[PDB]
Amino acid sequence: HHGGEHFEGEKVFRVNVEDENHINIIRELASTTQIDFWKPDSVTQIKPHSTVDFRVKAEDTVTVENVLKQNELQYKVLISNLRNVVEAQFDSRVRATGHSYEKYNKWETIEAWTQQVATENPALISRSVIGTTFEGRAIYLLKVGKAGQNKPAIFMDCGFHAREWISPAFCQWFVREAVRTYGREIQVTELLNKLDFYVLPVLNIDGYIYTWTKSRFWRKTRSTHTGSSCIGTDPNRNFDAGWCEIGASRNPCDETYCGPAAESEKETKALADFIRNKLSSIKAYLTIHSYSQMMIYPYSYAYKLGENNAELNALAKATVKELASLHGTKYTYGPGATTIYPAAGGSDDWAYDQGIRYSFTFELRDTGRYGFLLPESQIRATCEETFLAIKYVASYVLEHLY
Ligand SMILES: [Zn+2]
Repeated sequence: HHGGEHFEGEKVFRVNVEDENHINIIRELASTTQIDFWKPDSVTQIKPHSTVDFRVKAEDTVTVENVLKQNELQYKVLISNLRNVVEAQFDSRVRATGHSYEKYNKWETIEAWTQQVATENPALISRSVIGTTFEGRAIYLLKVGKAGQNKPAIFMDCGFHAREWISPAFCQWFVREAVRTYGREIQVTELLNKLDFYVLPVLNIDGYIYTWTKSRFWRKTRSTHTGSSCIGTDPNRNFDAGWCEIGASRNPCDETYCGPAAESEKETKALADFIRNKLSSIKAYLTIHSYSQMMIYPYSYAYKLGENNAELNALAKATVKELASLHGTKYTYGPGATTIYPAAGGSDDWAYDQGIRYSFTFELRDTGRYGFLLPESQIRATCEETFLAIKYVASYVLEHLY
């Protein structure tokens, strides 16, 4: 069930690379066999002394593993039969149908939920449409907060990469906790009285739907071309921040295709347009991804740091400590170029270059045991600890307005 049958026999490997020859063996592998990179996003993003997580087709696992053995590369099999892990994602004990904050929800469900949560809490939540996807779906934005004059705002989005299902789940949990605890908990009451939070539960709606209907591991948008038969752009390489200069692909068929132009995707244009329009009120930009348990700040497109990088490092350090306090979960943090790898076109860098001084990417659980297939039974714990981190950051921003 749940499309797991399609992944029978597939495996996810973790390979250690220590030098360029190790990396060139994976590159050669990728060039002759169909490899779905999980972490990093692409062969061009692999560094010396790092690990690489990737999914292999059933008919190719022997080949891959024999290359790994022959070249005597250190590796492990993270997942030996992907079918079982795909099916085991759906392990909620929630007894009920329809939306749940402790299940992964289909888009029609999330869409109906955005309307229902706004109707039921009209003093704290309003919904708007900030644009339309390539396929024609309305892109909803929730504004969370008690009405006030000239309020500062925090912008938080989820669902850039279609297969990263824990990210939209987190955006929903945030709204859950806002509604559940406003007026009962003074910190949340003050945060929502003093700030607006714009929460975008799924940006890449077309891709998200696709992961439920046809291709669980799809990540890009679903835009087509009149010429190429390839589909989709990587939304987090599509922003106007050193656009496509490094760590992205110009080939429409690659998973890290930067698009035919900056802001070519209707979805990223809608986001960028909104932030341009609300620039004088937005004081922080937070973008939610998975997996690997990191908190990243600019810059990713370049080996340079912002004026306030020491501030960002201290705030990240304190935030990940707050996060760990609940369930012990360990995050790493730092500037993207050196913590992860240089890559252009990211919304976090773009936002920061627009003058939004607090800009962070969060990569949620886990660290590869399940990867994108993080079970429903971990949604609550993941979201609880993440919520502590977002509250910490928001409270900081309130003390450091500008
Ligand atoms: Zn992502």
